[PDB]
Amino acid sequence: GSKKPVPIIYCNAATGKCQRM
Amino acid sequence: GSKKPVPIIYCNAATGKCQRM
Repeated sequence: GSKKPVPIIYCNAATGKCQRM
Repeated sequence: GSKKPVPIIYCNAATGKCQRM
C-alpha cells in the first residue's frame, strides 16, 4: 500500500500501455 | 465475433475510458 488514487486501472502484460486513470 | 484486432483491452465500469489498443 503506497499509492491508490484510482481503484480502476488499465495495465496489461508487457505492452505499450500500463497504468490507471 | 466481429472485430478482434487486439487481444488486450482496457474497458472498466461506467467511466471516462473504455476500449482496446
